[PDB]
Amino acid sequence: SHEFQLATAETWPNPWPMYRALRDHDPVHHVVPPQRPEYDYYVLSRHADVWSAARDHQTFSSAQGLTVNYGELEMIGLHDTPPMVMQDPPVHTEFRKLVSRGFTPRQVETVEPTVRKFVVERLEKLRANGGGDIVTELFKPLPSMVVAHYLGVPEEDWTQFDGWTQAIVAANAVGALDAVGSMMAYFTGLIERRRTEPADDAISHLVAAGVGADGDTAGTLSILAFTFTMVTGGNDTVTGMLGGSMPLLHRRPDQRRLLLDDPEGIPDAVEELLRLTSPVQGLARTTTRDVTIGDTTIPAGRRVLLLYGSANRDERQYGPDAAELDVTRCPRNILTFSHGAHHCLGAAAARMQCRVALTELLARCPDFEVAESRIVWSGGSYVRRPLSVPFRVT
Ligand code: HEM
Ligand SMILES: Cc1cccc(-n2cnc3cc(N)ccc32)c1
Ligand SMILES: Cc1cccc(-n2cnc3cc(N)ccc32)c1
Repeated sequence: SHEFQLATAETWPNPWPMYRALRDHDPVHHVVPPQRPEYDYYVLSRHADVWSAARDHQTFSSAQGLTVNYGELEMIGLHDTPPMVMQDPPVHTEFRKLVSRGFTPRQVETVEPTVRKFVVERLEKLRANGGGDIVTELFKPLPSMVVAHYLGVPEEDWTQFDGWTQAIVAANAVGALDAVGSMMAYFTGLIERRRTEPADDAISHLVAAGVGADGDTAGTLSILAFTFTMVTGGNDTVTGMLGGSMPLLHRRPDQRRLLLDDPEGIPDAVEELLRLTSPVQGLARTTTRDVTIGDTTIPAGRRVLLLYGSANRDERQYGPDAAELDVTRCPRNILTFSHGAHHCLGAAAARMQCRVALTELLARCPDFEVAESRIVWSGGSYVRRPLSVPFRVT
């Protein structure tokens, strides 16, 4: 089908033609749900439009939620203490500044050897077995460790934390109350510990900066909400980037050759992979005012879906071969991590995981096969990530 529809597991394999029909025939597309016309919204599919809308937080607000579903915020119950991804400046600004102190090059550097060790352990197990599900065996568990590092969770608690994490990620995709409470109990304790035993992580930095201090319960709640932002945004996305890259590389032995002969091209290749997999394929904003883009006016008070996945595939920005893998492209201004105030804090961490995974895959498992038609995609309309990638190595 080329007709716009929110994605499902069944339609994640090939959304590209429908994006292309939008970009070409209706770049400011009005969706009026036949069974709910009251809940009409707009969809932006071109790079220029998505890039500007993402930046323009004044016109395009995150404060009412990030889906196309009106009433999202009250329905999930996030009004009183909304996460940072659903705050606009100026409210968003100070917290972002404080938590950013936990997202510097040092933090990505300190976890990289741990990432590499794990990737190696799992890839070697897979090789010995002649393959297995690279998602289950590696692409799922890996990002949970990195989120744990950024939250300053002691390594000894990573297994318990990964349990809560997998429950939450599953419940959140398309429901995890024990996990939510375990996590909220664990972090209440960790926060208290960081008051006297601070490290260089985001939670420590927030505590050291006084968030939650002196009976400031709102401050403490905001740290808890942040842990949820980290778990719900830092796992499934990475798994989509890693798993989604597998078919792309498999079908292009010429592109793998480029990197096998020149492993220094791997960082640029990671950017091209982030462009094409765009794990966050779309997120919404709410207009705060009428805005006209070309011949269409979007009324104030409507949701607008920013199709990052389409923007990243826009021939107007990347040329008529936008749909193809070119590891030497060095694509600029990709939308994979958004743009503006909310630009992904975990961008460097995600890039590092991709670089390490790709590097080791090519060194350890270069003769590998993936059956694309056997990949199973997660449900949910915003993030594209596989639940299973059947993987064989010779
Ligand atoms: C390839 C994987 C990832 C992708 C595609 C991704 C994408 C994004 C996007 C699109 C946003 C902004 C959402 C919006 O437009 O409203 C965002 C925000 C955020 N991401 Fe990621 N992300 C990834 C990995 C991670 C990781 C690993 C972490 C943690 C280590 C992380 C932490 C965050 C945080 C804390 C925010 C909120 C920033 C703010 O609202 O100011 N992300 N991410
Ligand atoms: C205190 C608290 C409790 C429960 C959930 C959250 N929470 C914060 N950001 C969230 C994002 C998603 N997608 C889901 C739940 C979230 C926060
Ligand atoms: C808390 C919340 C609520 C709703 C959507 C998202 N969301 C969508 N793409 C995301 C990517 C990251 N890294 C983090 C959150 C994301 C997050």
